[PDB]
Amino acid sequence: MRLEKFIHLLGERGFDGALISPGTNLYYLTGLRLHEVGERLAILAVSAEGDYRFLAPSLYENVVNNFPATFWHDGENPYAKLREILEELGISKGRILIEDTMRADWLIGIMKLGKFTFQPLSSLIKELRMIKDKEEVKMMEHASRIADKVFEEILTWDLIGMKERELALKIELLIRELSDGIAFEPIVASGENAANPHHEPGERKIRKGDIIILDYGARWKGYCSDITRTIGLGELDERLVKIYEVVKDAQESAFKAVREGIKAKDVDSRAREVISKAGYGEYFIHRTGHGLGLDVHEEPYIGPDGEVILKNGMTFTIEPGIYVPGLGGVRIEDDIVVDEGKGRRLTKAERELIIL
Amino acid sequence: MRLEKFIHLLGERGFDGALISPGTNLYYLTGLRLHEVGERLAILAVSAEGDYRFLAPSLYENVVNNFPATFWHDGENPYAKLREILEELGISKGRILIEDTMRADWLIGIMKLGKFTFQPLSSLIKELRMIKDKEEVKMMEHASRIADKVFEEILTWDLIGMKERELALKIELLIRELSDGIAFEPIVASGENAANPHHEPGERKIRKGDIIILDYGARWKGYCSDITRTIGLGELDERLVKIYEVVKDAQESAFKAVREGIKAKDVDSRAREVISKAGYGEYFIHRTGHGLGLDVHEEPYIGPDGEVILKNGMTFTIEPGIYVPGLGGVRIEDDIVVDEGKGRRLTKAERELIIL
Repeated sequence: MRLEKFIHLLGERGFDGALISPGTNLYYLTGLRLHEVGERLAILAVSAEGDYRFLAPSLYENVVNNFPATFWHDGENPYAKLREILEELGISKGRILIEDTMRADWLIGIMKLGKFTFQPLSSLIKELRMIKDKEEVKMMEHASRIADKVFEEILTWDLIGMKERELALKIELLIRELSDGIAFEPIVASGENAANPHHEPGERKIRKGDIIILDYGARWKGYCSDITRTIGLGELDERLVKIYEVVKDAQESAFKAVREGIKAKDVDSRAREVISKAGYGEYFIHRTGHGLGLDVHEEPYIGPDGEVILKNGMTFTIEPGIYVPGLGGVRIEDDIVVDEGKGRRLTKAERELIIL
Repeated sequence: MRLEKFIHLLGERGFDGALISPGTNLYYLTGLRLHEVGERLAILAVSAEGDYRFLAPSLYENVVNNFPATFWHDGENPYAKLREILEELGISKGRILIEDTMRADWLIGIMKLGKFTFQPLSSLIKELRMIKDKEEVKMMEHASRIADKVFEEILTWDLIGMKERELALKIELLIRELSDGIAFEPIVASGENAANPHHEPGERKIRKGDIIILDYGARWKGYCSDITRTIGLGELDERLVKIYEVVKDAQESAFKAVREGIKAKDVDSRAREVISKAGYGEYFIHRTGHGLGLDVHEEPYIGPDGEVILKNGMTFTIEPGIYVPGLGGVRIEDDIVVDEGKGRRLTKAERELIIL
C-alpha cells in the first residue's frame, strides 16, 4: 500500500520516476533488505505510471523473494541493463527522484543513461514516513522499552574506574544482546567531556563526582529508539546539580506543549524559554529534538527553524541540553509520538537526578 | 606531500578541481577524520591551481586543527558557502572529481552551483594510494601481526558447541581490544557453510568433524589487515584434507610468482592453475586477491582481469579457495607487500592444517 501511495504522490508532484538504492527508503517501500551491497549496483526503479522493477546482483536472487526483478552477473554492465529497464518503464528522461544516500559514483554512472533532472528522494518520501502507522508505532514502542531496560541495567553496574570507551562498549554489547542492534554508536561523556554534545567516547576514566551523559539507541525490526540520560557518580558539583533541574524543567515543558496543530518551532521555543529564564541560554547549542523511525534522524525537526505542523503519528525526540565548557553538561531525551492529539512518551526511564 | 602530488596529478590528467567528502580518501590526503558526519555537508574543495579549502560544520572546529577551513552553523545553507568557496578557488564550473562514496543528495546540491562534468575520485587517486610508502607499510605490518596474535588466541578456545555467530563475536571483541577496531565484520563458516564464500555467521553449532573458515581483519591507524585460516575440529573428511593441501600449494605458488614487473593477472593464474590441474577448477569462484590499505578492498585486483603491473610498495591479498557444496570449503589468505622486487608476507600465521 506504501509503494502504491508513493507512486501516486510521484505523479501528483510532477515527477516521472525515482531510483532507490538500498537503505531505509527501499525497505520502507518494499520490505527488501540486502546485506552489504557495497559497490554492486542495486536499484529499485519506479515509474509514475505504476510500473517498477528492481535491478540487483545475481548474488541476491534469494533475498529478493518474488519481487519483480532483473539480475546481472559479474561481467555485465549493470548500468546498461538499468538503461534497458528505464526504457521499458518509460523513464529514460525526465524529473527523477534519487535516494539521498546513494553513492555518488552510482549517480554519476546513471547520469549517462538519459536526460534527467534530479531531486532527493526525501523531499517527497518524508510526507509518508513522517506519519507512523499503528505497526510502526508498536515497533518504536518495543525499541523504547529496550532503551529503558538498558538504562536500568547500566545502573546496576560499577562505573568507577571504567573508561568512557569501555562503558560505551558494554552498552553496545548489551543493546546487541537485547535487540536487532544499536541504532548508532553509543555515547558516554563524563566530567568536562559532557560539555561537547557530539563528544566521541575515549580514554577518560570515570571517577567519583563525575557527571555522565549517556546517549544510545536500539533497533527493533528496523525501528529506532534514541534516549539520553545524565547521571552523577557520588556527589556532583553543585553548579551541575542546579543545571540539571533546569534541563529537566525545559524538557517536561516542551513535552506538555506537544499538541496536534502546533508548529515544531513552538515546541522548541517552549524548552528554549525555560532555559533562557534560568540564564543558560548560551549553553543550549542545538535543536530540541528531531524525528525518528527507520533512521535516527528524520523529519520533523524540532528547532527554531522547524516549520512542520505536528499531527498524529509523528514521532520525534525532545532532548534539550545545557553545555558549559570546563564544567560539563546535561541532556535528557525522550522519544515521543503524537497520539490522540497529545504528546505521549515512548521511553519511560527515570528522569530525576540519579546519584549512583 | 600527498595533497601536493594529488594537485599535480589533477592538472596533468585534465581536471580543474576535486570535491572530497569525509572518508579514507580525505584522510589519505589530509589526515582529517570526521566522526559520524551524516547529513552535514563536509567538503574539501581542491583546484588544479594549488588552492584548497575545507568546508565543515562548526561541530568539528577543534577536530580540524589548523587546516584551511570555513565552518558553517546549523541553520545556514552550507551549499551557499561552498559556492563562495568554489568561486574564489576558480572552480565554479569545469571538470571535477567526486569522492565515490559521497552522498548523492550532496552531489545533487553541488550540481546547482555550476555547470560541471563529473568523474569518480578513485580513477585518479588510486595511482597514489596504490603505492604504499614506508610508514603505511609499518602500519599494515602492525595490523597484520595483530591478526596473527588473534589467530594464536583462537586456537586456545573451546570451540565445541559454540555458535558461528558467537565465535565471530569473540573474534570481534579480541580484535577491538587489541587494535583500533575491526577492518570488517568477522566471518565464521563451519561445516557445509564453509561452502559459501559470502556466508554470514549464523546459529549453527560447531561440532566435531567440522572444518572452519576464519576470516577477519584489524585496523591500526587506519590501515587494514585481512587474514583467513581454515582449521579442523577432530578428524575431518579425507576429501577436505586433500582439498586443503591443494589450497596450500596454490596459495604458495601464487605467492612465489609475486615479483616486480609481472602483471597482476599472472599471479592469479599461477594459483588458479595449481587448482585446475588438481581437478577443483569449477570450485574456485573468485579472484585470488585484492589490494588493501586504508580500505579493505582497493587496487590492484589480483584476478583474471587484473592489468596492473606489479611494483614495489603495492600491498594485496593472496587468498585462493575451494568451495564444494554440501561438503565444506577452504581458503588460506596472507597479506603481501611487494618489497625489493619480491613478495613479502605481512601476515605470518601458521599455514599448515591444524586439527583441534
